[PDB]
Amino acid sequence: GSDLGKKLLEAARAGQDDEVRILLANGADVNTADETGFTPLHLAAWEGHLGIVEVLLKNGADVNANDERGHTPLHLAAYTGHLEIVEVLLKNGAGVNATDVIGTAPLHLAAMWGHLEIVEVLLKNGAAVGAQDKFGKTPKDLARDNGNQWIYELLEKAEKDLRRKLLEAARAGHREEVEKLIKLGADVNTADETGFTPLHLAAWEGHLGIVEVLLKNGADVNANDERGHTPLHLAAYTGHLEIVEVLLKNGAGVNATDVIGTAPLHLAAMWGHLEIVEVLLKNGAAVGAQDKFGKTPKDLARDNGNQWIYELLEKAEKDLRRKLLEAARAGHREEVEKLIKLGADVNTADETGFTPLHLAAWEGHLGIVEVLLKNGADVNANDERGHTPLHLAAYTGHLEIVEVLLKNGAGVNATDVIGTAPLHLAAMWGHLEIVEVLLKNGADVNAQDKFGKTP
Repeated sequence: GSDLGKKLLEAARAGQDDEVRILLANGADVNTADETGFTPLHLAAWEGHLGIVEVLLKNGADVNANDERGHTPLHLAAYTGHLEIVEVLLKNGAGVNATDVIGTAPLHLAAMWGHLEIVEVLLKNGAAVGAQDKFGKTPKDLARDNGNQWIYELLEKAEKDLRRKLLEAARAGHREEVEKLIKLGADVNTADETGFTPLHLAAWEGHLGIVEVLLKNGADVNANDERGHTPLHLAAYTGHLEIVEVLLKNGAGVNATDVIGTAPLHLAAMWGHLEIVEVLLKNGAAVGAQDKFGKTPKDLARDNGNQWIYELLEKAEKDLRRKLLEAARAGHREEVEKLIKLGADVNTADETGFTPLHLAAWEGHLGIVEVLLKNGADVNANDERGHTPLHLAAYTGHLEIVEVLLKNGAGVNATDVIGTAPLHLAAMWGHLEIVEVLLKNGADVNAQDKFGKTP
């Protein structure tokens, strides 16, 4: 009606206190808006009229009114530097961490215009120092660009304060304080003198909730201290099973080794945490890893009188050797490589004495053979029957599988239990393409077995 708002808006700019009182007394809406979004409170704070701001707030002026660009009155007071106005807006519930379209907060503007006292007030009321506009600049960064050095140290100190409160909030178990400190801008990946991060502390003290918040906020799941331990190391040492499962679920390295060479599976086996040994094993933990002292988790379980873990690891090893043997016959090269990494013993032997290299040579899986040699398979191995992989490759008739064996040092005149040699076997089956190969390495033609026969 009669655009009393506009007349209330223009009065707010000029500073006509009495006009504001009367206009409001005649029903003039307190929260009228410009075409750009400016309200009487915006303009009152923008121009710098403390009194009008106060009266507007009495009559119900929207303290957190956003315009077309998201600027709130606290921004405009922070921008122009009206300390007194700023305190009133905060006193009436202003949004200290309100962000505009650029992500700009009041603290950004205070830092960019050298308004030291405003910065203090914004901090006192819970300003987020970690705030970062769309251009990636924090208020601390803006304090540098504009040469306001005294604001810089203040923000830098506030940063460190948050960091300290976070390390002690994590250790103590204050899941609520952590949430706040993070919301204020606390760096989740900060570390102390030894290198412990909040995640190290939360995991060590057994605070699952805190661990969940940290990882939920970008905490480095594989951070490490000076000693090389990671959060998963500490969790296995102490025995917090659920924390172990949460760390593994969020990408924790299951085979990380500390400075001594110790892995999480070592610690769990050393301190009798069976249910954690199972989960580590279930999550790709390697059984063959040895610390610099030369010990494997199976040994540590034996030394510390944890037979149930010793039996579990002796089993996991036995199962690992067997899965390797079957993978060798089936020709599943992908599975074999996967099994070597977990710690599969390539020199394992079955009842007769066959090794993965025998099975690959017999079944004719050239691909499997090559992989086995790359990880230290006894090329000259010998089972109970007296045969070597060269015997089986000549028996069956896989030419290239023989050449690969001969390259890696295969005894050409190896004698079995009755004295047969690969040249004998390559003759009966008539693998003519193979016999020429055996002779290139000087295959004894005078070879006499227990029968006295000769190829």
